[PDB]
Amino acid sequence: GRLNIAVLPTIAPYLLPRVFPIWKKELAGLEIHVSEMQTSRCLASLLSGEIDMAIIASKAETEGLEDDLLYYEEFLGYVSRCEPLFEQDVIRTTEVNPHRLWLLDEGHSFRDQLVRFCAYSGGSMEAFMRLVESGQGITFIPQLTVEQLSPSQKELVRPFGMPRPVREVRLAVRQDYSRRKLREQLIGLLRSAVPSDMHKLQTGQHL
Amino acid sequence: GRLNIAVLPTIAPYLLPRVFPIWKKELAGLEIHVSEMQTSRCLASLLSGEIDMAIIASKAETEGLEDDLLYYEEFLGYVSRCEPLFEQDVIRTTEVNPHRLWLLDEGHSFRDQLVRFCQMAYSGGSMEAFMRLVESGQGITFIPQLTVEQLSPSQKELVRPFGMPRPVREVRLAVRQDYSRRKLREQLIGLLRSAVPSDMHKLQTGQHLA
Repeated sequence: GRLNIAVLPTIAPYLLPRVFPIWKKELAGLEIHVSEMQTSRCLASLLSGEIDMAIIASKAETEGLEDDLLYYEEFLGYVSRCEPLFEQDVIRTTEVNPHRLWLLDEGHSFRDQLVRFCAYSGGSMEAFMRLVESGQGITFIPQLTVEQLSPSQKELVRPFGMPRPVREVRLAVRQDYSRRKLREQLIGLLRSAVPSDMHKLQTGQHL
Repeated sequence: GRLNIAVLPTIAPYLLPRVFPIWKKELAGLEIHVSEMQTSRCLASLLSGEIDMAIIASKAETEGLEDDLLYYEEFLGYVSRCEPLFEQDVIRTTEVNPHRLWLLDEGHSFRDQLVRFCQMAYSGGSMEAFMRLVESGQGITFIPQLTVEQLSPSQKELVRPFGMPRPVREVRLAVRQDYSRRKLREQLIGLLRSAVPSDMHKLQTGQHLA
């Protein structure tokens, strides 16, 4: 059997290094092909039958499509040494200068969700991060990247103040996805690839 | 009015941080808008007036455009501590295990040029994801030379160069031939050139243009 799984561009770099070795082991001999695509293409590709499963960061909200919770993940500030905020320890929404702020394009759920809760187009998170580490402005990253960060990269992280926003990362498939056993096991491996505390919302956190 | 400039995604994260503050000091009061795009799109955007300049990794070679050299840039290997090839000090493309190799999709000139010149699971992947995977001990990927000055000491341990001849690409600034602000254009060329080590300005012994 072959398995076609899409993943968001803002999830893949941080989740995939973790799940690859688990897949390798618990799903031995299953040939899996991974594809990065934004959310709407994911929904569209599930429906068309191009992909089997989708790791996205919201509820599908469309007939034919069902999604299960996998884990919650916070939004974290990434602040350059020459910003006034650098000297504070948590991000203050109100003090953030929007002319010095790197945001992804509309259509990335990561950006859509952050703008609700609270110069350079087409940007990647890689680009924004490199800019901040060299003194240029502020961007936002997902919690799961800090574990990949060097100790001096870690010095630039600033969490939000309570209430701290989280996005929910979910697995999506077609309602009548024929392979109900595979789908459940996966929900099992993916949830297993991240810390257990993330499996549950927490006081101070709110979607 | 303002400058609309496009930039390859295989260039922006490594070059934009160097040039940004030099653009501020020297071109004060000039409002710049940067957009990340792949090569074909840069070209069609110049022709159609959507952007004014594009920083690409080849000669435009299209009716109506022209371009100037900015610098040369090696392709580099990025090898995880678990791969067989990690023991070697130079990488050979012909020995790379294809099942443990991450590559950008066709249409990304960084992959298209490498594959052609060197005559050599995961689609739609980003350079960031490929590097994260390699750091975690999984596979091999290729990186542009200018990214090394952003790498920690531990990350640098994974870099492996090619053996002679080493392949480089040329980074160039393309515009419309009828382009208006011809002064702003030579200023920029200077600023961009000054944003990279002087060794990259000319083709060095042992480098061949891919």
